[PDB]
Amino acid sequence: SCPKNWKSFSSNCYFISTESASWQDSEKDCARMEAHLLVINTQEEQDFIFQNLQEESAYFVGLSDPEGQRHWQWVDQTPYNESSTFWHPREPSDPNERCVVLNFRKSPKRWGWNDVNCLGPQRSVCEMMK
Ligand SMILES: CC(=O)N[C@H]1[C@H](O[C@H]2[C@@H](O)[C@H](O)[C@@H](CO)O[C@@H]2O)O[C@H](CO)[C@@H](O)[C@@H]1O
Ligand SMILES: [Ca+2]
Ligand SMILES: [Ca+2]
Repeated sequence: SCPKNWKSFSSNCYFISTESASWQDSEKDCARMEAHLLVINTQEEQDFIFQNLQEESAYFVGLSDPEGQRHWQWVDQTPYNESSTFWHPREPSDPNERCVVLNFRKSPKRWGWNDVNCLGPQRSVCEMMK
């Protein structure tokens, strides 16, 4: 049973942020609640998260590229398989955008990933293992 104000899925719990913070301060805050930033593992997990996000907002996810070499890593250290990614067309787009967000686009309407800046505050998704 997930806590108050935490969406439930499979055997895990998810918190969709309303406040904004940098990628590191987002992972810092997920850790304070004994969780990590979201780590998309299956197609079903991703679609469940999209159903609870605001199309007008971007959401930080535990996927980053620290050195800027497009070496993507998950916070929970699990392997990255590009074929199971939800990158928008044109994305990733810039070596200096080192952190992945879930964002919605209007033409055409599509949920997907986008590498954006890490310091610029955004919303985030914490994933807690129950
Ligand atoms: C349209 C879009 O995704 N805007 C987001 C914006 O994006 C940058 C850049 O990261 C994208 O690769 C390109 C794609 O055209 O658009 C912009 O130049 O980043 C913002 C945060 O940095 C998001 O809030 C916007 O949603
Ligand atoms: Ca997960
Ligand atoms: Ca981008």
